[PDB]
Amino acid sequence: RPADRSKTGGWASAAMILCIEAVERLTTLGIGVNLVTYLTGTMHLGNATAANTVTNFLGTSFMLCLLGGFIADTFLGRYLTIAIFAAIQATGVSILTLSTIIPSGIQLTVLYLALYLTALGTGGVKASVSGFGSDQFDETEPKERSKMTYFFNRFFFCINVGSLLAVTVLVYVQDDVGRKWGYGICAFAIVLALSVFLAGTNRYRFKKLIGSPMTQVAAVIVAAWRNRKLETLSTLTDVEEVKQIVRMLPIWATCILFWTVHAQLTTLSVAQSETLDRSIGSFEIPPASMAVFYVGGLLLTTAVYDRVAIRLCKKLFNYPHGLRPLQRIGLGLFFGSMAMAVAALVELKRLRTAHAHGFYLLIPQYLIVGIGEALIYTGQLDFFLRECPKGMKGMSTGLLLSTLALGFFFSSVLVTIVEKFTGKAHPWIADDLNKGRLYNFYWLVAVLVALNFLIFLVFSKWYVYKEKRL
Amino acid sequence: RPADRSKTGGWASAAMILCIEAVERLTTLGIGVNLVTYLTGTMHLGNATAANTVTNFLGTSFMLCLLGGFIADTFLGRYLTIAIFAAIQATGVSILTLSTIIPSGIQLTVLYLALYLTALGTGGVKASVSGFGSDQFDETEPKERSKMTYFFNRFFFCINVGSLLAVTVLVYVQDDVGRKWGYGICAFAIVLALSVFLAGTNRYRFKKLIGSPMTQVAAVIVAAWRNRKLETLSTLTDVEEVKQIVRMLPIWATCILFWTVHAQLTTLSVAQSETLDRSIGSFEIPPASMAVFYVGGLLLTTAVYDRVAIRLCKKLFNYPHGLRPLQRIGLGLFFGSMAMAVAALVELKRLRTAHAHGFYLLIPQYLIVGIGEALIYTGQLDFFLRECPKGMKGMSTGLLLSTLALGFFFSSVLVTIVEKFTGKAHPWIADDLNKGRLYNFYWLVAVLVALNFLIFLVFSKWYVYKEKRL
Repeated sequence: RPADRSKTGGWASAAMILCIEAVERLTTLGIGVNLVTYLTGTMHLGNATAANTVTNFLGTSFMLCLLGGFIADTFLGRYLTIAIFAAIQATGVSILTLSTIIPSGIQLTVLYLALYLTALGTGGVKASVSGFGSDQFDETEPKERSKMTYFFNRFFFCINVGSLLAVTVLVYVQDDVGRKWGYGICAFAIVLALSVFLAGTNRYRFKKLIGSPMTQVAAVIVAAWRNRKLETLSTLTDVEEVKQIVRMLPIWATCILFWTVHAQLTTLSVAQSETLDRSIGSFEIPPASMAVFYVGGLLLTTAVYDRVAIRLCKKLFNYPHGLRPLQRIGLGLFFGSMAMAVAALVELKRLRTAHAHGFYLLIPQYLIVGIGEALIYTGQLDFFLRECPKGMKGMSTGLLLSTLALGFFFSSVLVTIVEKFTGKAHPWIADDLNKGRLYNFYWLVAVLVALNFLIFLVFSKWYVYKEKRL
Repeated sequence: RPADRSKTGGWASAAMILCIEAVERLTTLGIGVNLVTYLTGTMHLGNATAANTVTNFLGTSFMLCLLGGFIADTFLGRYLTIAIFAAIQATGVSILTLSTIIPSGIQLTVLYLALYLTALGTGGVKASVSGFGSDQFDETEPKERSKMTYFFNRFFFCINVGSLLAVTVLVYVQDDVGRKWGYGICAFAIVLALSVFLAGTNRYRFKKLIGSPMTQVAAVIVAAWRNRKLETLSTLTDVEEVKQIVRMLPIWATCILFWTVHAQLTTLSVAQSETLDRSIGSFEIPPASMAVFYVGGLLLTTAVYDRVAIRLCKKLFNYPHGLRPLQRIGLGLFFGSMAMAVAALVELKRLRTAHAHGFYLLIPQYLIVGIGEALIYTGQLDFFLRECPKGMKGMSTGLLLSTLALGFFFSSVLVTIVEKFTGKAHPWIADDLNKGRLYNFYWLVAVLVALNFLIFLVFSKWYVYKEKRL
């Protein structure tokens, strides 16, 4: 409990903590990627009822992540938010596993809890583990930087294996073996990982910290309304700083429609998987398992771009990376409607065949999302790091999490928006995907994403003119 | 973090904390009381070899309890021990459940691990949860003592029902319904109880706690080997205070042999239970459910004594209670050998019936213990509260935990001797109780505990003259 010591505060901070972030990552795909598959046939819900029920949970997980970090900085440490919210998810996810053995009226009540209770733990844990595990940073770094910067890339490209496995074997363990084991190992994993984290409380050193903007932004919002009747250095610096965060808004709000096209891939693009040519020789591929094409698309787009950057930067002269501030976001938003347009065409080519009376077909759409996604996220991330004052740098990861969350809610609004305006004679998102006319749902989304990208393209122009004067 | 506040640190400290104590106990009985039952049939082991292992596990739960209490007091918080060691048994008691469902050589290493791992988590949590949950103490107790001493008496006779039920219904679910639910639910209880304990990390004030005697006892033991060549107030009082604790030893050691009769009751009498008249009409009674008669024995005796205390104290003039300082311990030891002899004479009355070719026969041996236990325990307890200074007061419970730990450990040693000193043509404890001549094993305990009683009486005659001479 006193102060720093080279022979105490160590690599356990690295090793024994991030295991929770790694388990939380195994969990969010392994569950979040599937779930609709479980709600469709195991719990028995309509195709337009499970996807809406899934987006809400995934979105909520990010909506929480915003508060998770804010709790961890502004109140009762970062070591507690890991301790409490790892435990909360173990309680949550262990109930989810008991929701696959005990026995809808008072079982959906039981499932909905464990689902949105896993998202509470998941949310608060993810927002603090990574930030706490990195507590391996000295003054000028006496040879720490070497092991630290390396360990994290020896962990980051390590959980990239465990992300592919989550979509591959964990799905297969749910779809073929049983949801008892599938969610069971996600639950045992977390108790085992939380127990070891708590045991290392010794080899870790906890540091004292405050969390803005939010606190500083709220104080300015108070000054606005309390001085409504009237219509020193803080006004000459701290208020002009807050106005700069309002400049991201159009770029921020336009990015929300990319996270809707990523949400269909998790839900609606799995109802198309299950209903088309499954078998490959003797054994088979699970429906959810098509996300390997999306996961691969990310991992390939990062690897290929990491080499194909200096080549782009040398041909067309730029400062650090291959023009990844604002052009990166746009490329991902162009690919965003492209996947939705490709999916619409892919639906017409085989549902029109079903009226006359499979695995290959969905691979492209899943990859077009994976390619555009690896750009937009690193475009979004490397935006307010380079385009926000250093007082609020890294304190605008919420500007990433608030893009996501709202993208899931924008999908769930859209799904319900076509549930009433097309129902019930011949709806798009039909209970029997073949009976209805689903492709028209992509004609609404692809179209929204295309026209959204057009306004984004006009926002960037009005930004390199209105924010290049500050 | 900062300082106490009446508007926060209250009943939440009493409720959310102590829920792990109820869970900790519930578990220890349901798991511990059975286990032999599992090992015998489920895991396929000899009756002399299963008992031996389980006494060491139990004995450990209490041996770890000695260490745990000290760990918490001498290093990094009590809260932290409750948090860490609740998570150790959460993991430890779930691998026991995965030991029931996944599948001897490898399956035993996994079991022993998971058992001895639970004993680790159980010892540390048991020793602290009570000590922390009771942090509702101010200077003159402004109406705290009223609600606090009411909550601790309300919570006491709540876990007495649970201890009843742990033997009654949790055993049914282990035997009849399959362990999986029995050992599984024991785990769900803790994961939940650990998250909820961490939910109230708000309404908790962590006091500036100090740990002893041990820290002082060790310094005196350290001073002996370095003052070998020599053959201000620390010698004039701390060493004088340390030598007074060695006076407990004769009696302290004598009690160990009661806890051996309580252990045989847990082990061998559960193998006798399963080989005798089960059928009680339509439904059947579980073998390990005989322990209800010992629980009743503890319960009924505590209820009966508290009412008939002033009556015995009036007829024979005494100060606070009806003569329970040392004389109480003699009563429990007399009852101690009374149960083994009754259990010996019971075997002759029906294992002789087996060779010539049942449920009520095992009811007295459990009652005689339970009665004798309620006297020897409070006797042992109210021993060093009055016969030790207020500096080491309550730091004499370690003498109680080392009576149990060594008492259950003594069974394994006892059996080990009698297994390797009688076999293998006609041994005492055998896989087939009808075959083996076990009746005399009970006479051996009955004799070693009868001797012990005579050894105790001699020691008590001196303890009222060699310690009263002060």
